[PDB]
Amino acid sequence: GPLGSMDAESIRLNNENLWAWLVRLLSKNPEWLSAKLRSFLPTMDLDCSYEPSNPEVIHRQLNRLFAQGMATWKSFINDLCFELDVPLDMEIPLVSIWGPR
Repeated sequence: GPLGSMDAESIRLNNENLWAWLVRLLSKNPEWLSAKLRSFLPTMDLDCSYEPSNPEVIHRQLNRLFAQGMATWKSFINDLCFELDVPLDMEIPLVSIWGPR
């Protein structure tokens, strides 16, 4: 819907549950991730995979996005929800994932 502000993130704030969900679902889509990461990270060192789809390995990839932009994260999650078909709730709850704790 039309949002006057983008502060829905602070409202829908959740992270542990969302991260676990994100980690597992994205682990089922390393293919999507790498592809999208190339758009975000211009120097996408996605070839670096010491470990497979491990939680921290996933974290590593998402870390990179936080380095691009906090706004870039908000943008990424928009596509994440869109391209992965699954309706999580809204992208912005997930965008707020790096907020409190």
